[PDB]
Amino acid sequence: MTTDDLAFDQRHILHPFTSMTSPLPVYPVVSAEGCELILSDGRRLVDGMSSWWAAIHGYNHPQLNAAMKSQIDAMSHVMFGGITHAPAIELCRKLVAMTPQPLECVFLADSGSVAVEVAMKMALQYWQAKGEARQRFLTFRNGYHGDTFGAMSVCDPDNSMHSLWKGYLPENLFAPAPQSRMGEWDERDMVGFARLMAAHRHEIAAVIIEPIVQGAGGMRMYHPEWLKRIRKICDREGILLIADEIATGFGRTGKLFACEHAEIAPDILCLGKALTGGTMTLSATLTTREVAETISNGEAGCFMHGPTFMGNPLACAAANASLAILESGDWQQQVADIEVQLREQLAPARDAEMVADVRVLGAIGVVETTHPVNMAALQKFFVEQGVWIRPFGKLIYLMPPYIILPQQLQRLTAAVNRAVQDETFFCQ
Amino acid sequence: MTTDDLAFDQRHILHPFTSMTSPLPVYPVVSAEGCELILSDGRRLVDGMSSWWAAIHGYNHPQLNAAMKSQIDAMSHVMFGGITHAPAIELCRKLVAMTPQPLECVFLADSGSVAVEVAMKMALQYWQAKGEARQRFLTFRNGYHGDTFGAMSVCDPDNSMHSLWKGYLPENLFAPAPQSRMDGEWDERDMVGFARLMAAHRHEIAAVIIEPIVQGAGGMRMYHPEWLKRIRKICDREGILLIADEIATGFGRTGKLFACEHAEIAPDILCLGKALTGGTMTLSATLTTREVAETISNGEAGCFMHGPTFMGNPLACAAANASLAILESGDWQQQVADIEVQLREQLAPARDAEMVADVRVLGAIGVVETTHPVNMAALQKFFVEQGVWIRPFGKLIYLMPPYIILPQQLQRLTAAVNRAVQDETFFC
Ligand code: NA
Ligand code: NA
Repeated sequence: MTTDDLAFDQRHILHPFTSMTSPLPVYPVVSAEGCELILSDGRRLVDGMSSWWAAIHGYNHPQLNAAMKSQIDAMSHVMFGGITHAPAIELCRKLVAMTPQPLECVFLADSGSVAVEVAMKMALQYWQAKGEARQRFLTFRNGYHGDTFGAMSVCDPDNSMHSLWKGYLPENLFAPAPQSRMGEWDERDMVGFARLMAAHRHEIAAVIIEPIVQGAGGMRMYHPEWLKRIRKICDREGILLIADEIATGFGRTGKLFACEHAEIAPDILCLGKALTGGTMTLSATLTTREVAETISNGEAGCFMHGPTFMGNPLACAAANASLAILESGDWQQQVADIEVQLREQLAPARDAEMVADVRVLGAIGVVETTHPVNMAALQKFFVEQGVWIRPFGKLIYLMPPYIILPQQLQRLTAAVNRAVQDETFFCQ
Repeated sequence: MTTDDLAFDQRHILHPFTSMTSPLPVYPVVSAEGCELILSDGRRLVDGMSSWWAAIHGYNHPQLNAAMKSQIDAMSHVMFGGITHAPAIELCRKLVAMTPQPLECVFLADSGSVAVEVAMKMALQYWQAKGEARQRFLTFRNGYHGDTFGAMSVCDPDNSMHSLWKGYLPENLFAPAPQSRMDGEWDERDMVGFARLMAAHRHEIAAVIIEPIVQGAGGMRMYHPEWLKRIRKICDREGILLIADEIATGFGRTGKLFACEHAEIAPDILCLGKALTGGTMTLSATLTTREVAETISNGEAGCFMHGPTFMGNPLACAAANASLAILESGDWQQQVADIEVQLREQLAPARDAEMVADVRVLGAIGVVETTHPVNMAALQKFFVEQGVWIRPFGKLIYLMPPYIILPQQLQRLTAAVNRAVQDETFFC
């Protein structure tokens, strides 16, 4: 990559949630291997982010690579309308088997946001078929479910800046963010959620939440008793429960799916990110026979959705290989050890002036700061320390690949602790 | 693939817009090469569909394969937050250069529907930044723009069954479907409906969104280019943004590189997908102007508020680059022109068949509209038996073959279509 390549990127290529008028520096990556990213200048960075949850097995994984190349040799893509193929069948077999018993019907899609849209549409079509006027969703404040319009309608109105779209987005119900920490249960935490359910139980199509960990909305970690109760309340009212595990799925919190922390099963489950081992985009929405059949027996005679690249053989083959790595069970002890090391190594941030809170769960470590980070200065600092850590707002957090070496994880935690010692890298 | 595999697929795997209770047969594909799909059982089928537009270069293309394998060796994926890479830069360079001059800022995404959502959000954020209360979209009937909530809100209300979501979807403006034909003559009576809507709703319209020249999923309609000229001028005069959805028409399918070229106009926002990667895997792009991109970044949010996890996916970008490189030869023009002449000549006899209502051809798109709905299971079996993969829908039996299709292969397709419509056997 030439300097001119970088200049073109700056003036012509949009990046996630960042200004085109006041763009901040981006770092050119040429390749990646193991748990490291390699910059154009040759510098190697220990990846602390897993490219946002997904790369649970790191980069250039020989098994993932071989499975992808082998599927390319057969066919990278063929349409799924009137056609099926081995990669999709193998993936759906695994997904059905590894999730709770009732979840046995799979709708594959391309991205997390679309998977949520699918889940929401399932809930709406389900009630339409039953002849019930139910079009509201009940969710938690500080939640995040994606950027398409349906998903946006259940995201935190504040974090997701709903004022920008006031009048376009449907108005859903937002219960207070769960207070009880992943800590002791306080029954008073339920008063808000209960109030909403009482006033709106008749019109709620589904409850949608991120189980245990609220990611993009604040990297919050709450008590599993919340899920147990929500499941009981939904059962009681006949309301569908949608669990968005696009971030928590596939071992990240210490259990295969975060719903396990409460031994609960949702009616609808959304999966993405780590599904393919972070090699390429793919998502899945699973639901029950009751939901799937009810929908097909309604007026449309089917579930009204079908993306062009649905069931993409290549992505399915990548996901199959990624799931096969997890089948060994090694991730269990890898995450447990990462959790101990995160707890042990981030503890000192509790003595730092710029820190508001420290919390760890599984292979997730979060240092919340008192002031917003200076994105440009702090990103450069991390790069200079030989690590790739991507902060945002008042959060400096780590979600490393499960295969990360202890000395690599240590470089990450040391960098985090050094960043929070004084006001140098803060505000802007 | 065993019969047990096929049973599992039927019981547990949803497919595009089809029942989970009364599913029709799906054919197992094991591989694909050139212009052929290879069924598990060994039968080879000439592909007439390009897996829904996308596979313009066919299957197992050497250049696409090589580019994909090479990228896997470097990195299949890395996050785009704070990072850039060669595949993304090379792809965006190509997209900026090949599209009209004003289109110089690129937002990469995962799927066509997401690209449309991005375009819609760009329009909404644009006006919000300018302090204008514009939230409505003006579109045309028989339009199709994707399956997510925003996209659905601009799809034809009859075809997409908007009654399922009445009360959830925002209510947009729908001008009559364009009547003047691409083969035929311009009738100024065509404009009254659109003019009436614009005059009455000008001040609240954020953007006009249309599929240029060909309305795909909404009826495989082919309308006169004067429409686009007129719309562009009206938008220019009223200060309204024009979104061209070229997710199906892009990259040469209608005889020109982009269908907008037929009217020699450029939109403010351009959506691309399907054939972008040569139909190897999912990827999309939304291009806009500097005026739009900068205005949004100068507003409240300080940026365009979108950023999918797999944004800029290196692997998909490498595939798209290889696909565009093939198109750079200019060869597609002659290929598409030849396909067009053969389609016109060989579908012509179908105009005399009792079961045919209309025959229309444009570029590498050949359509035979019938008087009655086709019998999906029976007609699909017929086509497979003739050694062709043609996927009909409703009253439409259409062809959109890979540009590399041989004349003999194309003849098998047209022969099969003509035979399918000579009597009512495969109808109702
Ligand atoms: Na299951
Ligand atoms: Na351009």
